[PDB]
Amino acid sequence: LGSSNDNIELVDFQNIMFYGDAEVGDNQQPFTFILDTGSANLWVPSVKCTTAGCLTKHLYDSSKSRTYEKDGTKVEMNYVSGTVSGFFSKDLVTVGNLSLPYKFIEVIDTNGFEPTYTASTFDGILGLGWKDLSIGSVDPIVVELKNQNKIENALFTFYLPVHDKHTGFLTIGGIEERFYEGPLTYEKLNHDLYWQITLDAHVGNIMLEKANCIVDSGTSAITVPTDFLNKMLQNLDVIKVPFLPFYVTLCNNSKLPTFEFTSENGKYTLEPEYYLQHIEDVGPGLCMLNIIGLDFPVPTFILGDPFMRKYFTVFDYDNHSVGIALAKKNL
Ligand SMILES: COc1cc(C(=O)N[C@@H](Cc2ccccc2)[C@@H](O)CN(CCC2CCC3OCOC3C2)C(=O)CCN2C(=O)c3ccccc3C2=O)cc(OC)c1OCc1ccccc1
Repeated sequence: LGSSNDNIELVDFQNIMFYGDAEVGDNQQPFTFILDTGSANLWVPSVKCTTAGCLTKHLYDSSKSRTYEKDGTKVEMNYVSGTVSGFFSKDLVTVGNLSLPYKFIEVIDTNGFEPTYTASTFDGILGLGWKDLSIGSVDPIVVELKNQNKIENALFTFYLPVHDKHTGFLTIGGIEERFYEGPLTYEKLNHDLYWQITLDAHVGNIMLEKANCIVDSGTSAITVPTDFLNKMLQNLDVIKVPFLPFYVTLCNNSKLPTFEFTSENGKYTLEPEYYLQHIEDVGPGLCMLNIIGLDFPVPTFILGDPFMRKYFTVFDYDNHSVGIALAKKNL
């Protein structure tokens, strides 16, 4: 009686991250998660974790869960911003109202994930990538839930919150018309690794054909190939190596370009107001260009939160693709 779909409310954290709650264990031990479409593993800190970081987080106690199932296989999870190690374990996992015996990593050592960990307010990370991207070859939860016949579509959507405007939602199971407007385009993945797609980029005169776009919820910014970044930054009001770093500019700079991503079936644009972090409290119309330079073997743009904040996105395991639509401003 309600939404046939599973909705998890999302809270924004300083416009750099947003969290969601899920539970682990027969007894429903609560946890704050960072929903990362950039990784494919789920881990929670253990009560056995004795590092400083862990003293402020919520901890999983297997001895309290009847459904706990020991595994003990040692594993080391590494991201771009750090590593965490622990051993595998299996226990009930409750995401929203869908529970399932899932296999996660129990973390006991987070000293290689600082100051990120301690500086952030989450307990663990819930990967949403593909199995080829995970450790121990674990099927994605959203996929599992499908095989276990708890949902009909191996898909989830993101309606990112907007710092100071509204909260967001992760929907597991189906697409809801209330989050977007305008057509809902679908782009195919070029690899069943990350939610990566191919698009043409256009800025000033700058153009990059068949660029690889990775859509990541765990990236506070938009990444761009370095060369692409500086050609872009020529003349525009912006220094190098600030006081709270990177690129800064008067939020009112009329020279700021609008990104253009076009495909065979869609055209998506990101205006300055979407990639500009504010810091006017440091200067009347002062802003933090939210664009990082990053080079991959082949031209790759990481469409992070700045993009997912403007555009509603659907991730489809069944039809291997990422759907994009104009996210509603307030529902
Ligand atoms: C929210 O903040 C950010 C968090 C993360 C940030 O750390 N984000 C990761 C999630 C996260 C969020 C908060 C705290 C910690 C970690 C994650 O989404 C990034 N990511 C996916 C896309 C990426 C991103 C960058 C890459 O370089 C090479 O391959 C990349 C894939 C990975 O870490 C992949 C890990 N990973 C691999 O690398 C890899 C290679 C081969 C097989 C399997 C894997 C695998 O599972 C990243 C940011 O962009 C760079 C942020 O903005 C800035 C930032 C960066 C460092 C410190 C602080 C702030």
